[PDB]
Amino acid sequence: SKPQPIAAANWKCNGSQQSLSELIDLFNSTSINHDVQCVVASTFVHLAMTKERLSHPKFVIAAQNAIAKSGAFTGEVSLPILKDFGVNWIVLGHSERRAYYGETNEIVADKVAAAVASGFMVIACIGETLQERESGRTAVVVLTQIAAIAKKLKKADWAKVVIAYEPVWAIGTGKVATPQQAQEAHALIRSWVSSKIGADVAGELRILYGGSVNGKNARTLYQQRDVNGFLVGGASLKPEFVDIIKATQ
Amino acid sequence: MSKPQPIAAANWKCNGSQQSLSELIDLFNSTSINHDVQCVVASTFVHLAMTKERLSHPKFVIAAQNAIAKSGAFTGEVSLPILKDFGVNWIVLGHSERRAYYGETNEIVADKVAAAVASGFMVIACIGETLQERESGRTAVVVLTQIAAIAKKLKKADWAKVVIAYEPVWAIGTGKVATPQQAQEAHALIRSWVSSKIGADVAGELRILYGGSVNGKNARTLYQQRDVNGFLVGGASLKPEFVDIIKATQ
Repeated sequence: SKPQPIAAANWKCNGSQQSLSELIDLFNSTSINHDVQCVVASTFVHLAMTKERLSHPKFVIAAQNAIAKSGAFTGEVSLPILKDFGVNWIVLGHSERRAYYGETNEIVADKVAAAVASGFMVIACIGETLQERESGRTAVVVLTQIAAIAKKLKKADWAKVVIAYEPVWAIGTGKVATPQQAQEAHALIRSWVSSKIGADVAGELRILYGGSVNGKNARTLYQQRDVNGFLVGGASLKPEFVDIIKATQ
Repeated sequence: MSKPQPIAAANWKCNGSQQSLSELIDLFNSTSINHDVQCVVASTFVHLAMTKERLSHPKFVIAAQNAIAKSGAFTGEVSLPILKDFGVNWIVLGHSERRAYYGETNEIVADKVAAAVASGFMVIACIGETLQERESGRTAVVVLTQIAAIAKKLKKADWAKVVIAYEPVWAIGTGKVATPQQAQEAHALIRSWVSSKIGADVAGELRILYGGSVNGKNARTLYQQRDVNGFLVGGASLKPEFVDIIKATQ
């Protein structure tokens, strides 16, 4: 099966003009032989330079967050502005936003619906914490997270959605996630989609692993039947990202 | 003191199109500004590049509408270090919208301000009381408390990089109207507070901007007020009328 995989770089709140230009030079000189969607999500400030310097056709740029409408919201950026600016991809509901910025399942769901409605390709993040994992609550939590989003879309909307599974429980907790655990979580997600939305949708849906990925463990990870790529953190700001992209063949 | 250099700051908020902003910047570049005035344009993060490249009027500087103190694992946000790297030296912090919708408390605002000043930025720090606080005769306590929070984190010398913006939150979208007298009154209390706690030298040089509802028709009367040193403009800043606002600071 395997739908087209995605290798998304989440630069988070980082980068210098010098540092990012160098990485982008690296990326533009990289030979990519397979069918893969590479995505670079830089901070808002760097969207301009990225759009101008990244010429590799296998790459697309995306934003790391947004609000649904323009208006009196000092400091924020809305979908319309992004769209006007030529951005067609966006990452929403990232664990960091859910944890530090008050984004609940419902707000995340509203942002996604708005994004899809506006023509964006969306990378919607989901994942359970240590506590929820240890109490055997993974299925309940993740499925609830996904149901929220689903509640707002039409079957056809799924074509623009990408699900990113973040093992929040394994991030900064001292716990290590295994490729098997990742696969288990992805399968649970896909099964749900198949049963609640449709097998056609489920068969085409890309589900990315958003845990700790590096050049060393990426291939092992992509090998699993339900892993369709990665939403990478730290490694994405390094040349090693190329290795990660290569691991999706 | 005679009045310090005034500031006319445009807070574009979450708005703008490449086309619309381009026209506006064209307008601004073609405007003659005779007096000593610092003009500031705070666009969304996305539009900083284009603003920085097209705004050539020597009287204008660009600014960000918000930031976090450090870089790191904070998806969606922008840090001071990044803005600095990008050549942005001015920033608006603690806006009422951020305080109301995005969890910014006096202390969070204070930390941001301090980090900003330490990084070499000129900061426009926003303060202001709500309807409820106003009606209960609590204006002085509230605004004074907000400023003290900021003050607790700076040293005398740091004040040279701070600009206070007074937002009459109680008059914003509440159906109430602020008058030039109420504005002057709020600004005067702030100044006296600075004079007493920080120093008179600091107080005479400190710019205190008015951030309520300002337009081309009421700007002049507001600027006339002894303690008003300029404006932090909302909706009118996305319009040609912003030019009238700048001229009123003469």
